[PDB]
Amino acid sequence: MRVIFSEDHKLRNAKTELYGGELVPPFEAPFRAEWILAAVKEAGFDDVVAPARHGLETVLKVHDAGYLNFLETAWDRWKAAGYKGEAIATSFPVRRTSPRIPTDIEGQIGYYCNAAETAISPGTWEAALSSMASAIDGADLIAAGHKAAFSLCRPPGHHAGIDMFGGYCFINNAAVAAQRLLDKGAKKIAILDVDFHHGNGTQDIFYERGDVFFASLHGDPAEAFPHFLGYAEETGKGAGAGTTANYPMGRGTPYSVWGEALTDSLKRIAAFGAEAIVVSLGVDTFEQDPISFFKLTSPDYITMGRTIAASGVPLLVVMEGGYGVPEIGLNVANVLKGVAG
Amino acid sequence: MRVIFSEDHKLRNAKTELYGGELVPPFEAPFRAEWILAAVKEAGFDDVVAPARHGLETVLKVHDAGYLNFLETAWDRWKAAGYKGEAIATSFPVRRTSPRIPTDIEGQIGYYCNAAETAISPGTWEAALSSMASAIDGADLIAAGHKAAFSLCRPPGHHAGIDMFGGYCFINNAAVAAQRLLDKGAKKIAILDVDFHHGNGTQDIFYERGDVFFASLHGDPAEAFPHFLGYAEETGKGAGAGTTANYPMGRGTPYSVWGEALTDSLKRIAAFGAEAIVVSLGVDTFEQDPISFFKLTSPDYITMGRTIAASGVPLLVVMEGGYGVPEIGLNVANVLKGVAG
Ligand SMILES: NCCCNCCCCCC(O)(O)C(F)(F)F
Ligand SMILES: NCCCNCCCCCC(O)(O)C(F)(F)F
Ligand SMILES: [K+]
Ligand SMILES: [K+]
Ligand code: NA
Ligand code: NA
Ligand SMILES: [Zn+2]
Ligand SMILES: [Zn+2]
Repeated sequence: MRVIFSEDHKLRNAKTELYGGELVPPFEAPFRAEWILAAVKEAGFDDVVAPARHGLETVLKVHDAGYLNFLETAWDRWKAAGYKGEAIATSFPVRRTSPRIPTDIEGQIGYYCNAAETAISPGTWEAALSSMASAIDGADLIAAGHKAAFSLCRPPGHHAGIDMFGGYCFINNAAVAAQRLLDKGAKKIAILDVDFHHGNGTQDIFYERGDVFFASLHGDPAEAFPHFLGYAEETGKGAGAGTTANYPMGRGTPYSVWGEALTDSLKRIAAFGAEAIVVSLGVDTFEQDPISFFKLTSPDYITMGRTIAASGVPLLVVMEGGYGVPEIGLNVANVLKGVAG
Repeated sequence: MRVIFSEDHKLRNAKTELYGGELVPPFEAPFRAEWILAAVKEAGFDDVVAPARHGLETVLKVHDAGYLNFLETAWDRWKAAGYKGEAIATSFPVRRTSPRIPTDIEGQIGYYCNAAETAISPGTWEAALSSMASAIDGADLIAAGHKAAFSLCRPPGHHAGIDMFGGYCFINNAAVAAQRLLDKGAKKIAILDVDFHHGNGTQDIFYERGDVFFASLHGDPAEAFPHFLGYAEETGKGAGAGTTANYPMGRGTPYSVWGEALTDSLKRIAAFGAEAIVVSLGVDTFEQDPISFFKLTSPDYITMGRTIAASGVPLLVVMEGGYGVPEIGLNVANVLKGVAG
């Protein structure tokens, strides 16, 4: 398959992340892309191509325009306000707040944020657009008839909702890819989110839409980030009724249990009639992952890729999370081996 | 008038505040209380007494029990979870989230928080209870017939809502005082919030209650913290219809304009028939305040106190904000001079 990857991911090189009450170097840092790219090449996936640039036509169909305008100028406005650190939200529109949008940068950064650990830094918008472009070009390969492709997205995307950034995400790459496939002629698309964390952003985008089915396997939100979405009872509303399937799982979950949820999610997707599946691939389900509590082993990733590809419909694999250890590369490459085998 | 003050405020001595993307020493620091106490004594208000301790009977009528239980153990749980900094929320229940309460400390601190600049530190709960006690004893003096009293509360209270902390606030001292006056026999009480910031916490507590009228003068939430409440259109709901009056004002507002809103707020309170007024007094309206944009001068505080006391109804003055310079003490003492003169 083709691997789509932009060196412009490096424009997102934030100095800080709010973690454990401290400002520390971020878990989601450029070395992740370096390690993943090297490992996929080592596994024989060396058809690596930069994405063509894209404008906003596709992304405007999944994200709010005000939100995207906010991301475009957030850094400039923060710096102009005289703040000395990176741009980090403080006040949030929580229970029983006004729905009004503030006008100043501090109010707006909170309005448009779901998670304060994520700082906006110079280059973030440009990096996010390059990552979106990798997802779009991946989608275009699937629309053109390829049965597999890998979009090596960074920054990741699945915590970005209709109008909010957080969890290291700004533009929901998988959502944009799904939209691109619909725009190219698909009538029904699924997104299968196997990252350890719930894709709350993706769920938000498609919750009331019947053209996209969203399935997520993830740490129970009662005790895992993102904390406020991802319960099994959330199945969709309005036109999207019955098109969200959440599989929350608990501490220590191994493949023998996680794979049963995978099987079920694929049954759901097949019954929905997806013409293609966008896989939001995080490898933070790994037993060594520093911020996560599942216990998948490196061989399990091959099984996972094979099982998802046995759906018999085309796959776009879109990179999400997976942290800390160089094995993040091996684990992603193993999913691709399972898909390609 | 009696000044009620607890030395246990010092148990809240947090090391960090998230401001401008940095962790800096908090603005809401123990020295504020020292500066204020010294200035009130200097102005002749030297009848200073410690509050009697109180349990939870009054506060349970204005704050949610789960919220108070959370505050009682938050620090211990944060430390037990292995985090190295103070306890600072990251993920928040913002637009289109599940209403469910997480079980873990990271989920719960976000569930129960409206603003991430405020860290929970060891001693915070104990300090908050002492500050609440000062408000309760102040209220009891008014209930017993005194026409004025000053509760030198620290930490402050007016950003704490039914089930949320933030803005340096944990227990809404003014709300507890109002409830105490109702419990002692009043049928109608007003809270007049003259701190620069909107009392979003106080508004939340009484929004659907007809027994308390809430008026606030504050920086416009379109461009001032707390950003997500405080618009003039918010007038109450259900049983509380017509009992919230917000007076948002803009950059550079001087007393000649601010005092017009004060006059109107007092006219509203009089028409409501308040039997006493709890004044949420912050002096961050001062022209030198480091985080605020109003332009009151020190003499204006005497005018303010005189005008509020000309209501002819008993006042409990409850300390809120005011930062940076020892003149916060002069400014508070000047309000008391206007009340007592
Ligand atoms: N104590 C737990 C702290 C959790 N902090 C935020 C973790 C964000 C994870 C992001 C991701 O892996 O889901 C993505 F795919 F988006 F990259
Ligand atoms: N760039 C603006 C940063 C604002 N940060 C939070 C300010 C909280 C003010 C607290 C207060 O003064 O309203 C209280 F009365 F509660 F103490
Ligand atoms: K997931
Ligand atoms: K106010
Ligand atoms: Na849907
Ligand atoms: Na009310
Ligand atoms: Zn993840
Ligand atoms: Zn204030």
